[PDB]
Amino acid sequence: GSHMISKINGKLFADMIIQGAQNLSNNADLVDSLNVYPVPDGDTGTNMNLTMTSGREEVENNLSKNIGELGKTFSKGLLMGARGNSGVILSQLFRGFCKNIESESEINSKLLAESFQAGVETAYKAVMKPVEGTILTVAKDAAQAAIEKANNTEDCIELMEYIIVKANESLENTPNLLAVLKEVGVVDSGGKGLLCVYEGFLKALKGEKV
Ligand SMILES: Nc1ncnc2c1ncn2[C@@H]1O[C@H](COP(=O)(O)O)[C@@H](O)[C@H]1O
Ligand SMILES: [Mg+2]
Ligand SMILES: [Mg+2]
Ligand SMILES: [Mg+2]
Repeated sequence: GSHMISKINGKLFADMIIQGAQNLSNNADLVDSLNVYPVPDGDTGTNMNLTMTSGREEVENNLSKNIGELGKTFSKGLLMGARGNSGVILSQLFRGFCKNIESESEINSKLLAESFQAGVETAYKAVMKPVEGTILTVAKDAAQAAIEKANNTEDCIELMEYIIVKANESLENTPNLLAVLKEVGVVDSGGKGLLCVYEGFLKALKGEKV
């Protein structure tokens, strides 16, 4: 090819973390305005923004080209600053993601998809009473799409684009699973914040800045 991404090293992953955190920060007020579940306290964007900034600050201060070591730095940053339901779940999604790659220097598209799925498994186990129509649902559907696409797609850019398309479809379907979302007329705020991070991931894979 030419401008495709076959492997993601530690600096590329740091770029996805930085641009994902920056895109979430740029949309934090919108994600806040959507927060009606479980308590309508309008803080999901702030909670996820503060959680991801903790991971972002750790990464920016301890860069590595070894993705497994970078992932440890990122994971610890999120886990020691996780705020609210959404930040806790976000830190657990990426705890499982980063644990899956801890011994790797770089990962390919199939390991990337597997890592999204590993994060979903970690997060569902961490939440005592998981509820559908939420950030868990969006993460689960995005991981299912990643795994299906990666078996025939070596380009991590094309994979991330497909992940985003199907995560968007899952997010738009969250009101059909969670009554309060349909009754108020909004998608899930936690899932919207997660999509904001995933869109930053794609920007970084394309060598772009948010
Ligand atoms: N029991 C649960 N299962 C799955 N997701 C949840 C649960 N409780 C809260 N959430 C997510 O957390 C978001 C709100 O986070 P926060 O405003 O930080 O409490 C919701 O929109 C959901 O996506
Ligand atoms: Mg609050
Ligand atoms: Mg809230
Ligand atoms: Mg480019």
